[PDB]
Amino acid sequence: MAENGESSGPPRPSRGPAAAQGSAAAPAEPKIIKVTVKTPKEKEEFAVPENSSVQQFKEAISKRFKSQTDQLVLIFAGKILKDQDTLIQHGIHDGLTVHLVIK
Repeated sequence: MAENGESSGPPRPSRGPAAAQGSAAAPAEPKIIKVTVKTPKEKEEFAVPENSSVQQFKEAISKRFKSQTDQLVLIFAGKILKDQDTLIQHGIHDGLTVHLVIK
């Protein structure tokens, strides 16, 4: 992105225009799994694409819920519903309940 200074010239290769595609019949597995997150206020469920990482969902509650992000984590049966694993990969199979805590 920017880093502190950059004394690197042009690389050997050169990525240019190609068939990146993106607007031509392209689904994304809308298996929106339901995730019930408990916060210090009430119980609110969230919708997320079955193929999403916690890093994205983690920033979702911070902006919408307005509380935290780094320390913000979810306690699923003792485990840590966080970036360490994938919410759709174990934290939520199709509607699970987890406690929210900021450590």
